[PDB]
Amino acid sequence: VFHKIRNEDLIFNESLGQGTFTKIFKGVRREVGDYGQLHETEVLLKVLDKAHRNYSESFFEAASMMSKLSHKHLVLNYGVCFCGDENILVQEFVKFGSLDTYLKKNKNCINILWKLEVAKQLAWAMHFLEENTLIHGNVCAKNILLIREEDRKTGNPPFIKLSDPGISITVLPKDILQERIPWVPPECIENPKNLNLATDKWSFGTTLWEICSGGDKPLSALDSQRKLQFYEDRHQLPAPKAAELANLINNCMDYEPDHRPSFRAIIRDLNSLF
Ligand SMILES: Cc1ccsc1CN(C)Cc1nc(N)nc(Nc2ccccc2)n1
Repeated sequence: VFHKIRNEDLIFNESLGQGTFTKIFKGVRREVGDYGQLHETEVLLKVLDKAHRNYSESFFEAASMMSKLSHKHLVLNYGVCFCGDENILVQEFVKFGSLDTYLKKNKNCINILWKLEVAKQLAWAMHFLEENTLIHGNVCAKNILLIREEDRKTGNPPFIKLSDPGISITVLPKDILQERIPWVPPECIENPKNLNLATDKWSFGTTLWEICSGGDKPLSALDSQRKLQFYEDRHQLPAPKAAELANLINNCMDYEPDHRPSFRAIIRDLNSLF
């Protein structure tokens, strides 16, 4: 169970945008830290309306279950504020933010070896989740959080974490799932009860496309109905700008869920692109 954080100890300072039935802020948590030291810690706050009770329960159960698994590539959630009519996730503030925005701000002036390192780190996160049989369900480049930029002098790569899962596609409205094509795989559009570990392999492919397309969104020109039809017609994504990951994307975006390769196999493939 998440640590409870008092509303009194949270300051809200900036409105940052919106997720799926969430409102996002930057703020400050006043906390007693290690050694009893008082810290004012920058935090990312995700606010759910308690009136959307089913969405809130799904969101916080998903965040809590994944935060039980401490991992270098999984975002740190500090706890939850049951803040009256709203429930608030208090998450670490990642310095460089979402990867899709980062790639746009840097005009896709990143090389293929940087892309490979990010892809490997995500695959290692996904392998850990697979070993724990924990479905994420919302893998995408906006949910790749850049902790550190590369440092050419030390040779250190960029370093990422995967964000929390959000509301489950098993409870979201069908129209939201359709807007999330081609991250949500064809079997889950057909029936959201088809959610499975295989879901994340498909979404990982779509996320590799994003990484290799400088933060562009695939199928952005298609409305919900044309995206539903895109799956009816069994189409695949176009090859990305950086074509080096084209094969891996196609192998992951397999319309047969049982044919999508394991994360361990994906890691081996990424390693061999060298
Ligand atoms: C921020 C946001 C907007 C819509 S969704 C969402 C949350 N998340 C997907 C992105 C995120 N998560 C975490 N934990 N930290 C950050 N840092 C950050 C934020 C803004 C600028 C620079 C850095 N960004």
